[PDB]
Amino acid sequence: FRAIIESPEGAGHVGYQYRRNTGSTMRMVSDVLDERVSLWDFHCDPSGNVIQPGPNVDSRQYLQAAIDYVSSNGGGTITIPAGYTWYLGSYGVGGIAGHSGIIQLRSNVNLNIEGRIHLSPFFDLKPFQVFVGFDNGDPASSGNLENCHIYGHGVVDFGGYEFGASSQLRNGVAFGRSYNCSVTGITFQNGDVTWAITLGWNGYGSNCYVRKCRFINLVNSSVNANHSTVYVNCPYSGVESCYFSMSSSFARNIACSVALHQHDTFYRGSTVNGYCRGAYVVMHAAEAAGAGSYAYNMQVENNIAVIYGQFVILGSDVTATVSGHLNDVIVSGNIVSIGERAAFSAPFGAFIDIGPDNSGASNVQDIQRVLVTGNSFYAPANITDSAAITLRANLNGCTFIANNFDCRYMVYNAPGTTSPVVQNLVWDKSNVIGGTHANQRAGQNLFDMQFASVVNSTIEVQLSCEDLSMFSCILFPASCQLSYSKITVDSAWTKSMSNTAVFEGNQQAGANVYVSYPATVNLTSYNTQGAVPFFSTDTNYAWVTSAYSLSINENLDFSPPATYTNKANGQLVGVGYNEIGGVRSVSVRLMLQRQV
Amino acid sequence: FRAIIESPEGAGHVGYQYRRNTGSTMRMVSDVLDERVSLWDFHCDPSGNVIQPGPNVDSRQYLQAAIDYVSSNGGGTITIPAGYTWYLGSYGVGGIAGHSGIIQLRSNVNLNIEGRIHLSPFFDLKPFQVFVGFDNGDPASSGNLENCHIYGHGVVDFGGYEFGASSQLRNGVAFGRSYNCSVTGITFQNGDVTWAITLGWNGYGSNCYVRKCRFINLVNSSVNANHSTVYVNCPYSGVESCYFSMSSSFARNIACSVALHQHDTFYRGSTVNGYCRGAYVVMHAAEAAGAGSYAYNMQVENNIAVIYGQFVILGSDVTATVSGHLNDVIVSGNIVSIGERAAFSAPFGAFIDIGPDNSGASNVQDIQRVLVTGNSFYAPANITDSAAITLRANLNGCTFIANNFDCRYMVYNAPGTTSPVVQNLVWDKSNVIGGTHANQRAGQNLFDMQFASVVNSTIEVQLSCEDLSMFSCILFPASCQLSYSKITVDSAWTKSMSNTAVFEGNQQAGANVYVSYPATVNLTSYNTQGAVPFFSTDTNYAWVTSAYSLSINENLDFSPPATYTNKANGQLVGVGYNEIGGVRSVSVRLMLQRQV
Amino acid sequence: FRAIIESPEGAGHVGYQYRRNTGSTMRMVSDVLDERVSLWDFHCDPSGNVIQPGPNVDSRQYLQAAIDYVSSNGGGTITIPAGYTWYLGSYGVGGIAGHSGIIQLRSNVNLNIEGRIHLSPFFDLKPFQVFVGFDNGDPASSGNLENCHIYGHGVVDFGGYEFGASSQLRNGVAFGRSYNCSVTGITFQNGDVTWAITLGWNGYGSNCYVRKCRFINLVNSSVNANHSTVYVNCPYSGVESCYFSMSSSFARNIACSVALHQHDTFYRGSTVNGYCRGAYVVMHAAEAAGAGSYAYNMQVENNIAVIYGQFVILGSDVTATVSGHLNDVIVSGNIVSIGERAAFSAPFGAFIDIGPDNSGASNVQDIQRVLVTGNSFYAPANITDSAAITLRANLNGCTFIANNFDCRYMVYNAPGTTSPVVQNLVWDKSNVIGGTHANQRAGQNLFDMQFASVVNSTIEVQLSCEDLSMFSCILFPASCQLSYSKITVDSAWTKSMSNTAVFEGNQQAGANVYVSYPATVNLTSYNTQGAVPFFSTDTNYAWVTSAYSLSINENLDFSPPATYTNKANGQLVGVGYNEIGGVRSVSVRLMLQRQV
Ligand SMILES: CC(=O)N[C@@H]1[C@@H](O[C@H]2O[C@H](CO)[C@H](O[C@H]3O[C@H](CO[C@@H]4O[C@@H](C)[C@H](O)[C@@H](O)[C@H]4O)[C@@H](O)[C@H](O)[C@H]3O)[C@H](O[C@@H]3O[C@H](CO)[C@@H](O)[C@H](O)[C@H]3NC(C)=O)[C@H]2O)[C@H](O)[C@@H](CO[C@H]2O[C@H](CO)[C@@H](O)[C@H](O)[C@H]2O)O[C@@H]1O
Ligand SMILES: CC(=O)N[C@@H]1[C@@H](O[C@H]2O[C@H](CO)[C@H](O[C@H]3O[C@H](CO[C@@H]4O[C@@H](C)[C@H](O)[C@@H](O)[C@H]4O)[C@@H](O)[C@H](O)[C@H]3O)[C@H](O[C@@H]3O[C@H](CO)[C@@H](O)[C@H](O)[C@H]3NC(C)=O)[C@H]2O)[C@H](O)[C@@H](CO[C@H]2O[C@H](CO)[C@@H](O)[C@H](O)[C@H]2O)O[C@@H]1O
Ligand SMILES: CC(=O)N[C@@H]1[C@@H](O[C@H]2O[C@H](CO)[C@H](O[C@H]3O[C@H](CO[C@@H]4O[C@@H](C)[C@H](O)[C@@H](O)[C@H]4O)[C@@H](O)[C@H](O)[C@H]3O)[C@H](O[C@@H]3O[C@H](CO)[C@@H](O)[C@H](O)[C@H]3NC(C)=O)[C@H]2O)[C@H](O)[C@@H](CO[C@H]2O[C@H](CO)[C@@H](O)[C@H](O)[C@H]2O)O[C@@H]1O
Ligand code: NA
Ligand code: NA
Ligand code: NA
Ligand code: NA
Ligand code: NA
Ligand code: NA
Ligand code: NA
Ligand code: NA
Ligand code: NA
Repeated sequence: FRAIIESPEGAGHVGYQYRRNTGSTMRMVSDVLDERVSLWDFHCDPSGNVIQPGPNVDSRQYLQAAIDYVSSNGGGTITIPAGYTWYLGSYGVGGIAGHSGIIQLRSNVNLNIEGRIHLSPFFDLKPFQVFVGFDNGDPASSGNLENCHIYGHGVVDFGGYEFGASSQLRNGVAFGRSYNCSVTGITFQNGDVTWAITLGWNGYGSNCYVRKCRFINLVNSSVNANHSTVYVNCPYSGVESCYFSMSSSFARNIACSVALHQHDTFYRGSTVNGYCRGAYVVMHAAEAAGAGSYAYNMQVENNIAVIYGQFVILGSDVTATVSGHLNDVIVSGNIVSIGERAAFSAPFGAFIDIGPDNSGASNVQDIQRVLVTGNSFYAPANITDSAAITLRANLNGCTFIANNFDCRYMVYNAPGTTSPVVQNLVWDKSNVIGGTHANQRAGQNLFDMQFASVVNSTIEVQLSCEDLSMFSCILFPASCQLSYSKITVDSAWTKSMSNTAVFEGNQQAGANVYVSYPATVNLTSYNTQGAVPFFSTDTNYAWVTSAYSLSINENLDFSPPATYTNKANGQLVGVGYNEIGGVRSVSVRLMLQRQV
Repeated sequence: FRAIIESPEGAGHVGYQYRRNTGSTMRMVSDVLDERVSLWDFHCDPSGNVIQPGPNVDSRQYLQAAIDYVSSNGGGTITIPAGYTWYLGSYGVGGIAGHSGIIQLRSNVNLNIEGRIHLSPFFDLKPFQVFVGFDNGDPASSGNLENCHIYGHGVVDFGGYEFGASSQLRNGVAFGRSYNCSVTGITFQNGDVTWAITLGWNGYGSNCYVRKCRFINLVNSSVNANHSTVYVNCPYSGVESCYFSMSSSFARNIACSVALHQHDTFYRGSTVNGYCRGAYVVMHAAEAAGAGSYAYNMQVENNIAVIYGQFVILGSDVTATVSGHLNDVIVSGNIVSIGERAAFSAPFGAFIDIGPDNSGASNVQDIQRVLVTGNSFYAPANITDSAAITLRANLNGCTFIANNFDCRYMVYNAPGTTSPVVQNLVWDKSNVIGGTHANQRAGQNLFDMQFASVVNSTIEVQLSCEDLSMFSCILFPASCQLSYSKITVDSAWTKSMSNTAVFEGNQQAGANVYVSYPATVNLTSYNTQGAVPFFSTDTNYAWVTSAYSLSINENLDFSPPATYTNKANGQLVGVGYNEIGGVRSVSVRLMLQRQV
Repeated sequence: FRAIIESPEGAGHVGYQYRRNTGSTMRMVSDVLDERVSLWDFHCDPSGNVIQPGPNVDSRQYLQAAIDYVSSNGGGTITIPAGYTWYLGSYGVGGIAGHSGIIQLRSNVNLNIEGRIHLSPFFDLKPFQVFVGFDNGDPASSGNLENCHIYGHGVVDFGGYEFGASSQLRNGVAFGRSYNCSVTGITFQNGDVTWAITLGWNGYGSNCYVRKCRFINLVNSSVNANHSTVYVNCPYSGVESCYFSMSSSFARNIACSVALHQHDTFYRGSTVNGYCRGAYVVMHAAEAAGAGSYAYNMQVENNIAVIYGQFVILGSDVTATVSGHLNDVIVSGNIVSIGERAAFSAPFGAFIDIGPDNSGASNVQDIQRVLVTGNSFYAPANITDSAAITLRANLNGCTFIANNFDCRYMVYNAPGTTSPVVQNLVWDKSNVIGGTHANQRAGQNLFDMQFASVVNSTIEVQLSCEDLSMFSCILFPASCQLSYSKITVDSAWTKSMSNTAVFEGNQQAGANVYVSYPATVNLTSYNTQGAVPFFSTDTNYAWVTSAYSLSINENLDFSPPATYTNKANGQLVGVGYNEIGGVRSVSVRLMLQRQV
């Protein structure tokens, strides 16, 4: 009996009944201890003696044994104990080897990480993916991972090691073909990695989430090719209430916080500092196998960001046999700013970017039905390369309502570069244009419409302070066709502007172009006393349907017309009044109108 | 001693002190084991031998015994262990029998559901409510449930069974008269039920929440009368970050995700697919006992939905002695679409519905102070039955600002049906009207104002692309009174429209009606050389306060007036200019204005 | 052996191996029990006998011993057991004595509070801070607190005791110089305290959060000087999904729910009832040591509130050597109302308040780049003291877009009081002005511009119903300079108003002032048959650039001009038409325009 009690079966001979309740099960101590499980239950030598974790101990085989066994019982939760640092020091074997995997995750087996998990220097200058849910080196032949949750107050520490080569990949958690999986509460820190977490595989997966996690200093070298902290590659999945911070210069050029790459995905309530980019919202044709060729129901809401490049990047692209499409997107409630930096020292600053594909093509995209509403954007006055939207690829629709944009440009694309075909671009009058860049805009157009064509578009410009440095409020080059569109410039703060709207190809004359903007016009009257016509000197107003005075009349003896219409020769004409006769000659500020 | 150790009191004789700390309590093993409790502690036969759960074992009495005992100690948390499926196979007894209850919940007794709970076929074709917090068959005589939380990674599975009769009710969790209760993390799946979760009873309760839950395939038959996944029937309560999915055809006609039925309630950050409806926002007079007759502070925000009927349904109604009122509502940040379906194949598609009461009455409602802002809505081009608002019952106010609506109608009600009395309907110019249904609108009015009367309303129509198929942008039948209102149609994309605004009863002439819209007008001048009047042929403009040209003047020898006013006979008149004399006759596009 | 087994080392001699797995560690029962720890492990007398908690037992020394020991092992989580009330009855010692501290928190030592913690009457009429993370009486010489989380379903109860003197301070949790600390799930209730929770110290700290907590009845006496439930005094920190309720009259005058006092902080998704105020958003120069002199990236979103004073209060101030600045703020998606109360019975009601510093100074502030969008506000019709913004101190910018404000005033400041210098105030036309206070506004200006000066501002007034009781829609006193601004009053619902816009100093004549508003004007014509001038009687229109008719013409024999311009003497002039000659005399409603 003494022998049995001191044996490993001893707890199995000591009886227990809950709180001495005579209606409760007559159990043994071992039964109650078996209700939980920790790493300590597997972290032992071949004789069963516990092994203490530390920098000179590789915990990997023990944690895999724990996961393997619990999986064999239908699942449960393994605790990684608090107050210890558990090091990993070798690669895993089998199906995760193809993924440079360390630990293989299994279905229904959760990890409650309370302590620290820390990579040993075996991993310096090597690729690695710490937790992998694929069960095959080829993801197309992998089984699924289901019902796998990682959570707790603990930490995954990537050891600070730099990438050995740019072509290497590194990851924290790759759930794989993942269904009902999640990461909650965990701090990922101190590395040079490609991603911290990836959800799904090429549309396969569902109901995967990252919640209340922290991501700190996960890019550190010039070798790192590219970084996105969370890649969402399955539908009905998202990121909420997370914290992302980088301190490295390289992060300001390469790093993005989130990628939303399948339908019904979201990014909410998070804070970002030190990153190049906020979120990619993309349908890659090459990723369309699991959930279709459309990314729709995409939501970026209520985030706080300090970035160096672009906040939201929209895109879609094609392969030889698949075409990707992006539609039904909402971007709302975000507060974003470009951090302090020299002009042109990072990727062009933007709130929205319509980005060309990975080969630079601008003619592959199918992006439409996007709503950008209720956001703030700010860039410091020196940052020339800052825009509400950089529209660099073909666009089939994007709607802006009730935003506050305070940056160098409202709409921009570089001349000479891409020539996007633009449809259904809507810039409502409720967008407020800030004044930070007033006086900085010599030679520049606030809306610089450097496109192949614009159709079914609305641009309602409203200033809220003067900026007499800008060349124009909106400019269309002669190469940009314009049709079935509405372009207006409100008069407030424009009285002293040389140019307000500029149509280099006289595109405002098109049959279905609706415009209005201020202009200075010289007029001369006939000499008749009484009601008397006034006519413009210049003859470039054949497109004008009506015009009206924006100027006071300093004269007593006459008044020019309050309103005007045109004539076939392109003059403006209206009826004023000569109290006394005489030829009159005046220069008036007019609101020019066409079909509005 | 050997006997005592092997007895159920054995753990009570084995000493323990935490980590060998000499300052810690000298306890016994049983004391430490007593700090937790699981189903295994009650899942035993009359001799105390543990019983293994399975399809042929009814776990119900054991789980009730666990809850009853823990309740007797002031509460705690019972674990339902992972790696096992616990079946329920009989009805509960006592106060929950009136509710077809299975398990009775008790105050301060939480359930950590890590495994699976699964209904046995005893329940096929029968009513049931799995967890019930009432303690009496009559809810009015029930005590309260307080401080009861259900949480974990586990599952409640309803066994797939169909309803036996439409009059039956089925539920997952009915908290009852519930205060500080919640469901977090749980998957509810595989059933034909009326609700998954209900919070509160007729306004009694507070601080009840459903967070991070999943609801999958909970309608499956033509017998199911009606389904709402979560019914919120107490104040200061809500639903956040949940996932709702249905696959059944019947769900597209009957199922709603949430009901917000008391004040200070919310529905946020959730994803919905396959449902008829998103949320009811309602004050039923019949439910007003616990928290008053007003539903106020109602919040529907930041959700993602694919539905087949209506996204938000507003209503209030009366009983013989109580009148319900709905006010102070916000609907914001939602991205919603009607899924692919034939026209008229499901309940009329809508973003907002003002719905008649359960007996079809449209004259009982008191709905006001509602803000609908910053939302997107889309319906495919074939879905005739799609509207930004179906306004089908009396409305005392609703405000639309900065939404993007892309569907067949903006405002609709069916003619010949209800004749709502409308007050304080505000449709701000910042609402963007999409183009998906361009060319589909033969015979139809984009704003079809099929009401008894409209007062204190604003409709500012702005198109963003052409749709020459529509009969009009806005139409008032002669039966609809219109007063103290503002109705405008912006000219952009309207030059080729036959009709823009239509007032079948000439209602735009009312003393306090403020309007503007485009119209084509034929004019003829006098023959005088010089300043010369032009007059409309037609005499239906006695209501016009001013008009101005929307057309160019192709003539050299004359120009028509830029602006016009009227005369008592209903002609328009203005002063143009004949360079050379002659009677002139022109057809001009004008902006007609009344008091604006 | 019997002796060893019954000794406190007995569990250390009973062997265990997990689930009889021969690959698992050969452990002892004590090893597995040592994986968790509770208060019971320290709640014992000097002989090691457990002590039962209760009203006559002071648990403080035992809980401190638990925290101290766990800290010595690198941390972990202590459970405060369910089903017991643990009383605290004495002050702590050492570094927390300076803070009237009870329990000292330590790094990596979490508290899972499942039971109740309750203050004994030793604390009646005394100061106290229940949990303190400082380790020194002087916060400047304190070390940090890191990785400390308090969570669970339990309760902190402040015993109901009133403050003994107004100068006393009371707190629930002061994390101190706190990094990665949080409170989740806890109910704080039944007290008279200054704060429930404070995060950070004068900018020192990071990543501190309060989530899913309840705060109930935490002010109860006239002695309580001031209350803010959560004070956020470190960056990258915030409050989400919490519930705040007060019932005391004194709370309606003194209590605020949240203070956001450092950069990158947030307040989201919460419900508030019974409070004076919703949130302070402030940069105090005196708090700028840890994170700089700027509060930026401040977010108040998606909250529900019933308050008695002001929802959001903006401010910044200076010390002898530091100047505080507030910028980049977003207030969005909130639904707020002033509760039922007499006019002037609580602090002036407001959605936004621009508040003077604690000494009443209005000339110290630097507040700019604020966006207020997509909110609802309501105040009952009797509450004279209700405003969308009380602008009481110097303002460098604030933007309003697409809100719904339903209260007495839109913009207000009291005359004779402060004279703020105002820049970059933007009130977009998409703001909807409700009608609740129609007929209540005798003697009052809806926008009462009681400022020293206004520059670079926009006010676009749009009514949605009539209120002929108001003196004016917008009024500038002669003492208020106005320049480089845009002020418009839409005509809808204004035909019967005596005054629309009022410029007591004729400020609308300034060179860069852009205005438009309705006015009644008397005109007289010359007697000439045919085209004939009409001139205003009055000569106060030298500022007018154009005007147009808002009235119909009831005459057959003539028509007045549709449009007008001015003359140097300040008359208006335009060209009408006399079919028959005669001097005409008419009174017309005109839209007066200046540079628009
Ligand atoms: C870091 C990042 O995510 N960057 C975005 C771009 O992603 C693209 O480049 C990445 C570079 O790291 C990835 O490619 C790399 O990894 C591939 C996947 O690894 C293989 O498969 C894994 C399952 C195994 O575990 C690995 O062992 C390995 O076998 C690899 O095939 C590539 O060769 C390599 O360079 C990224 O790849 C995706 O990764 C996710 C996450 O792991 C995975 O779920 C997907 O299966 C995988 N996709 C593909 C197609 O392989 C790859 O997509 C991203 O393209 C870009 C988007 O913006 C651009 O394109 C837009 C749309 O046209 C346009 O609007 C915009 O302007 C463009 O800039 O954004 C980041 O740069
Ligand atoms: C499924 C659903 O919720 N549908 C909404 C309508 O709800 C109404 O019908 C339901 C049909 O299932 C419920 O009625 C049924 O259940 C009743 C309650 O069961 C009793 O009481 C429970 C406490 C016991 O546990 C049970 O054992 C039983 O005794 C029953 O009395 C009815 O006879 C039965 O048909 C639903 O009832 C409510 O249920 C909640 C949740 O359990 C409960 O808290 C309430 O006490 C109970 N209320 C009442 C009054 O009994 C009942 O409300 C809903 O009416 C509709 C709203 O839209 C319509 O009305 C709007 C306002 O006028 C109008 O704008 C809109 O256009 C209309 O369509 O929405 C769903 O259909
Ligand atoms: C209750 C509250 O928070 N009210 C807001 C005002 O806060 C200011 O008054 C408070 C009154 O309770 C605090 O001052 C009191 O407490 C001080 C701190 O206690 C000391 O330090 C602690 C660390 C120790 O633990 C204590 O033992 C003690 O030694 C004390 O020095 C003061 O003497 C005392 O009256 C509040 O103080 C802050 O408290 C936080 C939280 O604990 C702490 O982190 C900070 O270090 C501490 N700050 C300072 C400067 O001491 C003090 O700030 C608040 O000022 C007001 C803001 O609105 C006004 O000002 C705006 C900007 O100009 C203006 O826009 C607006 O119109 C104004 O009304 O809001 C609440 O009233
Ligand atoms: Na690979
Ligand atoms: Na859109
Ligand atoms: Na072109
Ligand atoms: Na019943
Ligand atoms: Na409203
Ligand atoms: Na009628
Ligand atoms: Na102190
Ligand atoms: Na702003
Ligand atoms: Na002044």
